[PDB]
Amino acid sequence: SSSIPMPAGVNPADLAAELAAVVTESVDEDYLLYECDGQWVLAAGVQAMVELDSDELRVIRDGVTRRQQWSGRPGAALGEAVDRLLLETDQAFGWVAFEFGVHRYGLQQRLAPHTPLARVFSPRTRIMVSEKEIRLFDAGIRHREAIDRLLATGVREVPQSRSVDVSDDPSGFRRRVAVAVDEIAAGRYHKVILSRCVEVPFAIDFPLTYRLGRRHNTPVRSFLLQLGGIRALGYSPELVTAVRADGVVITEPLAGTRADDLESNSKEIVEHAISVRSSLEEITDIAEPGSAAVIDFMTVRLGSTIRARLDPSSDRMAALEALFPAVTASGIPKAAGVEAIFRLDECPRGLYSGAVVMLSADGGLDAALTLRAAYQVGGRTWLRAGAGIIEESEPEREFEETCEKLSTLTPYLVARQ
Ligand SMILES: O=C(O)/C(=C/c1ccccc1)Oc1cccc(C(=O)O)c1O
Ligand SMILES: O=C(O)/C(=C/c1ccccc1)Oc1cccc(C(=O)O)c1O
Ligand SMILES: O=C(O)/C(=C\c1ccccc1)Oc1cccc(C(=O)O)c1O
Ligand SMILES: [Mg+2]
Repeated sequence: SSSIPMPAGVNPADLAAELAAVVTESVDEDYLLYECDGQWVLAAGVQAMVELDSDELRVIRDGVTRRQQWSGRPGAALGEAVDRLLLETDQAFGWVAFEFGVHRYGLQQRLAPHTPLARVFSPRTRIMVSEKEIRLFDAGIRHREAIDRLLATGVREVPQSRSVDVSDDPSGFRRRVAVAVDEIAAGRYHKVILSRCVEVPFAIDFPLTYRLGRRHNTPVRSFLLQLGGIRALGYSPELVTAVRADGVVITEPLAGTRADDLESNSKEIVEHAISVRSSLEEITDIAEPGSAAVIDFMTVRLGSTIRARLDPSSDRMAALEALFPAVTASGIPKAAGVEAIFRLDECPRGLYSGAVVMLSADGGLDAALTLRAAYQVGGRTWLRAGAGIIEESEPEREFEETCEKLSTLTPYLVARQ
C-alpha cells in the first residue's frame, strides 16, 4: 500500500501540487515540493528545522529551540546540523540564500544581524509522484485519503490567471545598470548580474500558479513551498550543484537564454564559455586531483556539464560553497561581481539566485538555482528577474530583457480566492 500506481492521463505536477494544497488544507503545516528528474517529491510537515542565520544557528524540534553562535564557514555549520538531521531520516529539504555564498568572497561582515543563510528541514511525510507511481514514506490516513480523493474526483480546474504590470521601475534598475556599465568601462570587473523586484498587487494561490506555470515551462528543476514565513515557487533554469553518494559532483551552468542574431549568439557563447571556465576553476577546489573536467560542452539534450570527484578531505556543503553563489547569477570576476551586487542591487537577495535543496542521508545533494520564481513573505507578494550586465549593455535593452524573463511567470499568476 506504500506504492499506489499512477493513473494514466494524470499529470504528476498537477497531482503533486494538489496533494500539497489538500494535505495542508486543515493541518496548517509547512511543506516543500521538489521536482527532480521526473520525480515530484512532496516533503510534508516539519519534524525538525535547521535555521542558519549570519549570526546564529537554531535547531527546532518538538516545540523546543536550541540557539547557538557559530564560527568558521557557513557550509561547515550547516553541514554539521544537516548531517545530524539525517542520522535518523532519509532526506532533508530546504533553501539556501544568495548570502550563504558571500563568506567565500570576504563579504560576511556586510551582512546585517539576523540575515537568513539557510533553512533545512526533515519532513514528517514524503510523497513521491512520477509518471510511473506514487510512493509514500511515513504517511498516515490523511495522506492516503488525500490521494484516493484526488484520483477519484480529479484535481481542481485551474482558474483564469490575473494580469500584472511589470513595466514600472521603482528600484531604479536602469540607473543601477548605468553605474555597473561605468564600473565595467573603468575596469573594476567584466560582468555583473543586476535584478529588480516586481510587486504583485494581489495575493496569489501558490499551488494553482505552480500548476499553471508548470504547464508552460519545462525547467531542469521546479519547486513549490511554504516554510516559515515564506511561500515560494519557481521553474529553475539551472542545476547549480549535484553530489552523488559515490562522490561524483556536477554543475550544469545555463547555456544561454535560448538553452543581429549572430552578434547576440556570439555574446551568449562568450558568457557561457566564461561561466564554464569559472565553474571549472572553482570545482577544482573540492576535486580529487585530475578529476575536474567539462564532459559536455554546449550539447543538445542546450547545456554544459562540469564534473569532478569529491575529494575525501571535502564534503557536499564545501562543494555547494565552492560553486556559490552561481556564476550565472553573480558576475566576473566572482569576488568583484558579488561585491558590486551588495552596492548595486536590492540586498539581501535571499531566495533569489540562492538555491532550493534536497539532501540525502547517503551524502547526496541536489541544488537548483532560484530564478524564474514568485515569493510571498507576510503581506508582500513579488517576482524578481535580472540580466547579465557587460560593458556594451544598454539600460533600456536590459530592462526589456528582465521583462522577457518575467514573461514566463506573469501570464500564469492565479489570484487567491
Ligand atoms: O491523517 C491521519 O492519519 C489522521 C488521523 C486521525 C484523525 C482523527 C482522529 C484520529 C486520527 O487525521 C486526519 C485524517 C483524515 C484527514 C485529515 C485532514 O486534516 O484532512 C486528518 O487530519
Ligand atoms: O578572459 C577574458 O578575456 C574574459 C572575458 C569576459 C568576462 C565576462 C563576460 C564577458 C567576457 O573573462 C575574464 C576576464 C578577467 C577575469 C576573469 C576571471 O574569471 O577572473 C575572466 O573570466
Ligand atoms: O541572462 C542571463 O545572463 C542568463 C543566463 C545566461 C547564461 C549563459 C550565457 C548568456 C546568458 O539568465 C539569468 C541570469 C541572471 C538572472 C536571471 C533571472 O531570470 O533573474 C537570469 O535568467
Ligand atoms: Mg545578456
